[PDB]
Amino acid sequence: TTMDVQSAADDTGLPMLVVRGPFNVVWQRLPAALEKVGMKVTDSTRSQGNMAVTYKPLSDSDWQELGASDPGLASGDYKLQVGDLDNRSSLQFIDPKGHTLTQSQNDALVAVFQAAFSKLE
Repeated sequence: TTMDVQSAADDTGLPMLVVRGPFNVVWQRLPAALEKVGMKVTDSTRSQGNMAVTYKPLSDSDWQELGASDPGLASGDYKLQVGDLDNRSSLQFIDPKGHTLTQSQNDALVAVFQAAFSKLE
């Protein structure tokens, strides 16, 4: 019932996260959680499950205060796709070229989002 995060892959084998919580619950939590990890939501459109984010890594000190290590993402603009899995939601980052993250980048986002959703709660 806590907002657990797990690393997974999509139906095509590409990296994604799976969050415990229904789609609108997670949608409503996302901006606040994103803020904790250095991701600014510049726009979102729920009917598309899409968010536009601009990311600037935290400082080491700030990663420490969050409780997770730098996930090895480049600074810049990303699309975040959010999907409905009933009691869970999926999250998939896409860069502007339409490329997913590497699986290891995604894996490293587990701790980051676990920390962020914990920081909220």
